[PDB]
Parts: sequence; C-alpha cells; structure tokens
Amino acid sequence: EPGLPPGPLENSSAKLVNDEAHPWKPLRPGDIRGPCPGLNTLASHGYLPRNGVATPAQIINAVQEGFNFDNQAAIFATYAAHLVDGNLITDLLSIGRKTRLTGPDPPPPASVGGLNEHGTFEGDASMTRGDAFFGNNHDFNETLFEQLVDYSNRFGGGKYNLTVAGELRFKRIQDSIATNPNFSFVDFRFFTAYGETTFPANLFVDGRRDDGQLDMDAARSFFQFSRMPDDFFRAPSPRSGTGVEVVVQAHPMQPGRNVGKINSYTVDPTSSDFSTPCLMYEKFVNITVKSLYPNPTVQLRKALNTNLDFLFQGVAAGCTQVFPYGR
Ligand code: HEM
Ligand SMILES: *[C@@H]1O[C@H](CO)[C@@H](O)[C@H](O)[C@H]1NC(C)=O
Ligand SMILES: *[C@@H]1O[C@H](CO)[C@@H](O)[C@H](O)[C@H]1NC(C)=O
Ligand SMILES: *[C@@H]1O[C@H](CO)[C@@H](O)[C@H](O)[C@H]1NC(C)=O
Ligand SMILES: *[C@@H]1O[C@H](CO)[C@@H](O)[C@H](O)[C@H]1NC(C)=O
Ligand SMILES: *[C@@H]1O[C@H](CO)[C@@H](O)[C@H](O)[C@H]1NC(C)=O
Ligand SMILES: [Cl-]
Ligand SMILES: [Mg+2]
Repeated sequence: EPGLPPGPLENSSAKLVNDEAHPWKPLRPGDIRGPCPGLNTLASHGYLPRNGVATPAQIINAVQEGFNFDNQAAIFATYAAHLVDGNLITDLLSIGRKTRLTGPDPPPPASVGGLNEHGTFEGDASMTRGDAFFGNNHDFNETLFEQLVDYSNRFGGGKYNLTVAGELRFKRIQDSIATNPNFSFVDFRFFTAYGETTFPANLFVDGRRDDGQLDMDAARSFFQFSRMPDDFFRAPSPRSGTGVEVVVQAHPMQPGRNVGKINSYTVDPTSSDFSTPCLMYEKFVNITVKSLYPNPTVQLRKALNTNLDFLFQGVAAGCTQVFPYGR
C-alpha cells in the first residue's frame, strides 16, 4: 500500500515545528526517553507518542515532519532499529529502555530491548552518552556535553559545525580505545557513529538560517532537555548525513574493536566501511538480524520479511536486496 512505509513529505519547506499543536511537556511517570536526542525531542513535543513507545510509521512521519529528515534515511534507521530492538508482531518500538508496553515478547534469543539495547543500534563513542561498558548508555552526560562545548569553542568559533564534528568524533573514538576494553567500532555502528555527528549541524540548526552552525543553547536544549528552541523552524529541505565524508576524513579510521583490553584496537578486515555500504546492509540482515531471529516461527518469519522489505526501501546506495529468510 502507498504510505506504508510513509513516503516523502508532500511539502518539505521550512516551517515552524515548535508550534501550538506540539508543545514541549515534562515527562510523566513511566515516559521513556533514550539515547537519540532527535526521537526524544519528537516525543517530548508530541510528534511521537509522549510515553516513548511508537510504531515504525509514527517514527518515520515524526522525523520527516519535525526535522525534515530525508525519507530513505528515515526508513532505513527506523526499520533497522525496529528489526533489532522492536516487537515485530505488535509493531511497537521503545525509544529507550525495554518495556512490557511493547507487548508479549518473542522467544529467545530475541531481546526486544528498545533503543537502549547495546550493540544492536546503540553503540560506543557517542558524543553526549557514555559507552554501555561504563553502565549508562542512554542518559545525557554533562561532562561529555561540556567537551562538545569546548570543541565548539576551539574549532567552531563557539558553534558546533562539521569541523567541530570531525575533531570531536575522533576524540571520542580515542577515549573509548583508551578506556573501554569492549570497545566495538565496526559495521553498522561505524556508519551511525559518523553520520550522527553531522545531524546537529544539518537538523538542529533553525531552517530559516540553515548555515550548519549550531549554537550551544540549542545544542543543550536538544541533547539534555529534548526541547526545541523557541520558535524553531525545521530545515528547508529533506536531509540527514550531509557532509559525513568531511567528518570521516578529518581523522581517517579503519573499523575495528578492542579485544578485551584497553589500547588493543584491532582492525576488522571483514567489516564494512563507507566504501562498502551494500556490505553493511547485507551483514546487518544476514548476521545481526539472524542472530536475534535464527529460526523464526511462520508468523515471525512473515513479520521479519515484511520489515526487511521496508528496510531495503531505505537503502540509498546502489545495492541488491538479500533474503535471509527466503521469499
Ligand atoms: C529516524 C529514526 C531514528 C532512530 C530510530 C534513531 C535512533 C538512534 C539511536 C538508537 C542512537 C544511539 C546511537 C549512539 O549510540 O550514539 C541515535 C543517535 C543519535 N541520533 Fe538518532 N535516530 C533516528 C533519527 C534521528 C534524527 C532525525 C535525529 C535528529 C533530528 C537524530 C539525532 C541523533 C543524534 C544526535 C545521535 C547521537 C547522540 C549522541 O551521540 O550523543 N536521530 N539515534
Ligand atoms: C508549503 O509550506 C510552506 C510553509 O508552511 C508554505 O509557505 C507554502 O505555501 C506551502 N506550499 C504549498 C503548495 O502548500
Ligand atoms: C564486556 O564483554 C564481555 C564479553 O567477553 C561481556 O561478558 C561483558 O558483559 C562486557 N562487559 C560490560 C560491562 O558490558
Ligand atoms: C560522564 O562521562 C564522563 C566522561 O567520560 C565520565 O568520566 C563519567 O563517569 C560519566 N558519568 C556517568 C554518570 O557515568
Ligand atoms: C566551523 O566554524 C569555524 C569558525 O567559524 C569555521 O572556520 C569553519 O569553516 C566552520 N566549518 C564549517 C564546516 O562550517
Ligand atoms: C547474505 O545472504 C545472501 C543469500 O541469502 C548472499 O547472497 C549474500 O552474499 C550474503 N551476504 C553476506 C555479506 O553475507
Ligand atoms: Cl525525503
Ligand atoms: Mg552510544
């Protein structure tokens, strides 16, 4: 059916998104927020359900409407997250912690852990969240945010921009290598870790300006409080990871991992990287999804195949679809 998954916006102009129909509200008891400042902000303004549990279609519509996230990027991220962290039978995903609100769980080894689940979507060297190894991969960390402010002062004239992103991304990688014996920086996380550092410059900057320079009040508002600036206009066109190549090239890194000790970063020659986007997709579906759903029942297999078809619609690179559970 058309509109499943949601298609691109009919009208993708800049407009007021912090409007009277979408007020910021504080959390009620039980409301879930997680490691994504974008989704957190959409939930706290009511572009998504305010309790932080949503369907993939709700998430895709929200990121497009609220931030002008581009359609393919929205589809890929949402169905990737849903496949590994969401309930495929009830069609619900938590944007944070695991919750009974996503419905009766599937059999092990599937975890349905929400976006807080480490190593599926969420991973190491986040800008404002700590690595899961240290015990909290989802809450805003003030010390890490102050480092973002310091890098913005040093490389962005007090604003966050792609130059700042290139330097901060590398700093966070180096700090995880030095401190986290389980540091993993391969495949899907290698991709998302770099792309996410562009998002504040591309999507948190008011759309009437759209100059790639994010002020620190706005940065704190999104990253800490899940709140849009007063009178915030979304970006004037659909985008996501514009300029990711600049961030990647600031300090070229190979994908790899620490091997159970600090300072043991070992390149993984089997990992995808930005030269092999189709390999990233194929490994995600053949390996990561299969590790959660190795031998699904008929009902789960059907749900997997539908969501995998939707995932493939989000692949922006020139790739062939693969079928880990046949056709
Ligand atoms: C389209 C659906 C999306 C999903 C399911 C999603 C989910 C996630 C998840 C699970 C993370 C954790 C990655 C990590 O370990 O650092 C993350 C990172 C992030 N996402 Fe999203 N995201 C989405 C779209 C967006 C959008 C539209 C924005 C901005 C408008 C955004 C901004 C961010 C930022 C800034 C980070 C990194 C935060 C940090 O490192 O401190 N995301 N996302
Ligand atoms: C598109 O939306 C913008 C902002 O709401 C508005 O200025 C413009 O007139 C709209 N165009 C159409 C054709 O609806
Ligand atoms: C580190 O990795 C090991 C796998 O060898 C795992 O058992 C352990 O839970 C990880 N530690 C933390 C704190 O996440
Ligand atoms: C916040 O991050 C800093 C810098 O990595 C870390 O030293 C500190 O333990 C983190 N705070 C919490 C509560 O984990
Ligand atoms: C970041 O800001 C600095 C200082 O204003 C500027 O020199 C640099 O060109 C900016 N980078 C980008 C990508 O806008
Ligand atoms: C994924 O599985 C398909 C067969 O279903 C195969 O053609 C493809 O090469 C596999 N890709 C990887 C990276 O394992
Ligand atoms: Cl689009
Ligand atoms: Mg993380």
